[PDB]
Amino acid sequence: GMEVLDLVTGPDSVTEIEAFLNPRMGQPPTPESLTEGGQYYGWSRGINLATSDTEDSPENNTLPTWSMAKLQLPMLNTLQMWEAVSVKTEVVGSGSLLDVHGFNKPTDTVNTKGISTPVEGSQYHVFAVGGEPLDLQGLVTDARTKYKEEGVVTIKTITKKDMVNKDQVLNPISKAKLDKDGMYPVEIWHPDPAKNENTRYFGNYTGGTTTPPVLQFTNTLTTVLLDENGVGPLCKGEGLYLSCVDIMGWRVTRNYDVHHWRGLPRYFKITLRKRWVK
Amino acid sequence: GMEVLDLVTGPDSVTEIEAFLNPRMGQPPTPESLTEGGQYYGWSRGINLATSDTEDSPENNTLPTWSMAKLQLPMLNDTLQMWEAVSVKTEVVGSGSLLDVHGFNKPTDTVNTKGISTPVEGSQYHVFAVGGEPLDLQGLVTDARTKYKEEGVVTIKTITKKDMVNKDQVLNPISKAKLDKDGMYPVEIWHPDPAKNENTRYFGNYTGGTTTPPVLQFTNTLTTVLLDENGVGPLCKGEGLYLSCVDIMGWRVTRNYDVHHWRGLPRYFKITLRKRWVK
Amino acid sequence: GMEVLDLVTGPDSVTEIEAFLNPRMGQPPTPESLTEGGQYYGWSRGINLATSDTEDSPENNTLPTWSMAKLQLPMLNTLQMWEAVSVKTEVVGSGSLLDVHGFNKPTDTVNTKGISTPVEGSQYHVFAVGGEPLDLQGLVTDARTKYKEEGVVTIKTITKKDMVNKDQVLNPISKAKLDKDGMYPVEIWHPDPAKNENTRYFGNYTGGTTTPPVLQFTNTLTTVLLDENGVGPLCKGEGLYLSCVDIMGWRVTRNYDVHHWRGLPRYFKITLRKRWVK
Amino acid sequence: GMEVLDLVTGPDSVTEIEAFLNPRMGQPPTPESLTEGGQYYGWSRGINLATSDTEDSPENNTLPTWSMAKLQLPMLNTLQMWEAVSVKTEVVGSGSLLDVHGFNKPTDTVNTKGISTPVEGSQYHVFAVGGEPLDLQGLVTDARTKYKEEGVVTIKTITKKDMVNKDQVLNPISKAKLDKDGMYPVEIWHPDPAKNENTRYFGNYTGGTTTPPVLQFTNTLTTVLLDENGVGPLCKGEGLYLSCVDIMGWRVTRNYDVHHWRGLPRYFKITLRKRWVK
Amino acid sequence: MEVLDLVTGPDSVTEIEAFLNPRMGQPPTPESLTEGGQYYGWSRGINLATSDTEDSPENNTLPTWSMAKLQLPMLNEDLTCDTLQMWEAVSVKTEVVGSGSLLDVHGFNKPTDTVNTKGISTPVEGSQYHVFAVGGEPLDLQGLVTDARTKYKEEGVVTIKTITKKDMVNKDQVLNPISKAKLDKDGMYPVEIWHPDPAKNENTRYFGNYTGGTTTPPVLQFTNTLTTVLLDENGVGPLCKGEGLYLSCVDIMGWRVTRNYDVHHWRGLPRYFKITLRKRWVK
Repeated sequence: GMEVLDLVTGPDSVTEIEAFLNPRMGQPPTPESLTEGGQYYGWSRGINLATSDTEDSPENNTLPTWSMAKLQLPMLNTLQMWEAVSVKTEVVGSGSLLDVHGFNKPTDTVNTKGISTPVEGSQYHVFAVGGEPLDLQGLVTDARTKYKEEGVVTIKTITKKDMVNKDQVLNPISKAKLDKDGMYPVEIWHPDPAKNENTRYFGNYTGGTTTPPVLQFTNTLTTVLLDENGVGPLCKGEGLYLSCVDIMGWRVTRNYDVHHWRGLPRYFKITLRKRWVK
Repeated sequence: GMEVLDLVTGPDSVTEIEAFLNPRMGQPPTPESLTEGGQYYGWSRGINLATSDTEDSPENNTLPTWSMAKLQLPMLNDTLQMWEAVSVKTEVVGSGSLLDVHGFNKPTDTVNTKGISTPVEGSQYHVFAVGGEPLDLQGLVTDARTKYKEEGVVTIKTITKKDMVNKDQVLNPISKAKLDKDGMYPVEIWHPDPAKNENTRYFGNYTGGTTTPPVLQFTNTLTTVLLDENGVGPLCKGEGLYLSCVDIMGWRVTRNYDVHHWRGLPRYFKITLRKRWVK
Repeated sequence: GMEVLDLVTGPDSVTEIEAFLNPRMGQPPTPESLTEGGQYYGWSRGINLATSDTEDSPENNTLPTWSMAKLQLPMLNTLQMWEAVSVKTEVVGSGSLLDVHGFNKPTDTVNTKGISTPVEGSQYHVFAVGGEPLDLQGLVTDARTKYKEEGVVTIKTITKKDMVNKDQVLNPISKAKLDKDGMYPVEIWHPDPAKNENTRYFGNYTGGTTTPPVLQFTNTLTTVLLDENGVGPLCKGEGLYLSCVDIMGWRVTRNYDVHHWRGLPRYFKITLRKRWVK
Repeated sequence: GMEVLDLVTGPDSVTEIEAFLNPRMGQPPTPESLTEGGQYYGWSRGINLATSDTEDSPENNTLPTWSMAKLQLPMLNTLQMWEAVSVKTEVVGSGSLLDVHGFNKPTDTVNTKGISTPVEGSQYHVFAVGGEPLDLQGLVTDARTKYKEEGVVTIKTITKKDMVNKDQVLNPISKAKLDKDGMYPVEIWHPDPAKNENTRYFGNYTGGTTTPPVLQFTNTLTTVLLDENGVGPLCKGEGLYLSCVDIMGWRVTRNYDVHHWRGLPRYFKITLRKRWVK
Repeated sequence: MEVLDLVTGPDSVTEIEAFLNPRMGQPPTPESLTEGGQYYGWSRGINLATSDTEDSPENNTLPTWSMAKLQLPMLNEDLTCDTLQMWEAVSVKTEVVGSGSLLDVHGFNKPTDTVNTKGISTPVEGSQYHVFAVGGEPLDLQGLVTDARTKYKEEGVVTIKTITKKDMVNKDQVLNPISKAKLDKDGMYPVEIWHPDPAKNENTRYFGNYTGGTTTPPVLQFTNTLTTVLLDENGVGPLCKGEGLYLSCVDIMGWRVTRNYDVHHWRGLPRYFKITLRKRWVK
């Protein structure tokens, strides 16, 4: 159904669905143990640095990846399709960053006093709602970065060849789809503006090392998903795709300034309506 | 109860109510004595730091908590009526007090112990809500290993009767509560729950950092509309109106080992309500 | 007249009045001599600090206070009242902060070179227009602060009793009216949102120690004073009240980092119309 | 032309005029030689500081002044007058601040390495369009400042008397008109909000010492000059007055941190229409 | 040229897309990641003046304008016809792609813990410059420099001297109307020299912003939901002369800083354009 017709009316013609996507900062959800690694859930493991200009081998659990979920919608089948009309979305838990009583690098390092330095630095917030996987365009800081072959999907996973210098700019060969949760690094894979005809995405980036994190939250804000012609994302095979990443910055430890990324979960409440298509 | 009909007209069909909620930064309102602890009212007590990666036990009087009040509305009740909250004028009062730079805080010139008394700076957090039932809360913490006190505060373990788990550092749907007591629910634990709160409107913002300048605006000319996309405001169950807030401006820092004290300010609410026919 | 009726028409039914309010930062307008203290006019005197946690005695001339003026309107008397419809207001003189050639603490303290550090830090801008004095609510940093009994109006002035711990939050007992220029400290007295039914006020605060000052100015911006029912402040006994404070930050001297508050004057042009009342 | 009537229609009833105003930061346009001082054109000369609290004698070529031009409109003469309807204005050249390869104070002063520090600090942008000279109100940081008598127009030029302490706040005696380019210091002379009935002005100030400069530029933005009654500035004797100042901050040299103000030129394109007047 | 009605019928509206890669200083070739290709997307190390009178920046340290000319379908069989058709640019969706890549703080840049050579690899920070333009002819440029004494290379960059055949004059540090050019070549016009000319560009829309400083956090937004309208105050978009559509941009994110003498390299990001065009009758 490529030709969009009238809205469907009658019993059950509109539905609301909700979901939360937890962040994928590097430590997986398991093991759950708060001694054996689970204490880092919601965070990355300690960022490991390159050893030379030609030896940059980041560990998978130090690389934040995209969150995604595919939600199955009520069975439907001139055919009908589910059309995503609007979304209320919220990043939850910023108040938790008011914990300045922990064991991070303290504000008075001479005397080991003050407060536990709160999360600060680079921030990245993107969400998307669509009727098929988010289309991704690869672009990296360094085409020489030696990403692991297993456990992450990177440009080489797709091309079966090493990255080239064009991958540090826009190389149309380096494309993928966001089809797995916690696998696609956000430092590699960006929303592709040349595709995503059936997805809406919204992103912002704020960089720096000690930048104050900023966040707003309210249950009163609706994001309209209709395009310029009044048509929202159309859900292929009754599948709805949610994608996001919400990085708040890093915490810094008392030992060699080890940094850990902090991510927060995102709530989605999507309103959908049935649409006649041909 | 559930089905929303026409607006009620006639004598006393609209009312305005006002309240102020004082901040709950850690030191309680009593003792009142300015030498026995009352001098910290409006502030937290000095923030105490973890002693290791596995030993983090913050004292309750160092943890800002939610402010809340339940206000009783005029009695009501062929068919039923409910009070509907239409709009609110809200204001955080007292930012001018932060222009006191003549006190005994850590001074700006630490070479000569001179300059000015460093004003309140750092992390800031402002949330308010108005609803017809308690604000629904979702728990989420920095560290599921934090040893919150088991007395005098409501934490995740209070609700679940079990220790926190690693999922409590992200979204764990088991870890939920209702904001039903003033000065009891820490803001570093309990967040507005976007999966509930159908009958409350909430508005929040967070700005982090350690030395960030505090910013605030105030005017008596701004109205916040509380009507939803269908033109319906919060409906007050059992004629109860719930106000919730927290307004953290940052910390002051003392001259002794950089002890930080949170500063909070009071929030004014003036709520306009109308009677609604319901079925 | 509590009941508001129709607008009055005919000759001289609309009037426009203008005024400027000079800042009240601590040094009075006199003595005028530029060697006897007049050189500090527009500024506070050097901020003096507490000597202990229990001994905080700020000098009056170090405390910025509210500016205010009561303007008399044309005689009038179903009666008529003057109704304030709108105001054009502007803070004048921000360009003067571009003087970085004076004798302030220099930007290179190592060598005593560079430029004279410009005014920076905490900023506070409030104005109000009303038909009666601005209603004030007291709230202080420290209820133990030992304000002078003479020369400033403080909480103790009103209550005849020492401040209490509730005065560090909202204590409804601690209220006053802005009825005198250069007397009510801005670190004590705030617009009262529980009153001021017949006044409109607009305030903003930006804190910190070295924060860059920011200001906009134009003669093209009108502030509407009408409430949600289309009614502006009604001038009791044909008196119009103007209130403000405009703090730009501090300058810092070359001697023990002594700080002086800087304030700027505010212009008001108020449009008023006659209103029938009963 | 006190009473404003209908718009004039017919051939040549609307006109557009354009101009650029170069900045007046302190070094005059001549000498042109890049070894005789011409290399400082667009900049001030090195800011010279006071030698004590009572000895502040800034050199004229260290003080940015207002730019202005009077443009002659087509001859006209119930009479007709030119009415300025709107202006498109832009500050040109912010990209030049991306030169970080010069000999300014370097970013690493420990090793004398890094990049040439770009222009930073206090910024001031004002423009005005009017039918007569911009009305100015004097206000200074320090009434004791010993401005040169020749080569700048200062408060003493107007009053024939030394500045008074009231000149540090609003002194209504201290007024002038912007009638000469490169002569009225911006640290003294501000748009007068109590006059300028026939001019629109728009100003902003951002202070500090190392503040990042910010600028936007586009050819798609129109500033409407009509007042609340739908009347723009009326050009007396067919003269159109343009006034501006656009300070981007300072560069800092490698010798004693000497600062030089940087200004940029401003483009104006003004649309005017003929108006019947009586 | 007099602008008449919109043309209707099959194929009267079209959308075209393009990406422009940044031109920060290292050219796209050599492609080898050991011979210079590893710097593509970046400048080479910024080299500094050696005195107040000796400022000779290398070409590969100077970011230049990106541009592309797109050729649209021919509309007019006979240009002597009284009424003709032109392509009119109505709107553009534009996006700067790849800000997420700046979240790589695991490389070999100057580290944040300089005592121990630990912490994180300092991310890109500092001065930022974002400009894009869409027009029916080349972007008109106005020259203006920091220093008229700067000794730009004569070969490899188009500078004021390239145009005038004479050394820069002191007026080139402000607005000198003699110092004008057109953006007619990609990767050649330095952005520290050449600015959109507000006195021309009647048939182009440009949008620019500058944020300065040395350690300023970079900020960027991106969405596929934002349309930039290109119609002027009369409802007319850029009209494509000889069916040529010109895209111009620069998108500087700041610098990375190396572990060797704090050497800085500019970082740029590519820009996507999707332009909606419609046929317009003209005479």
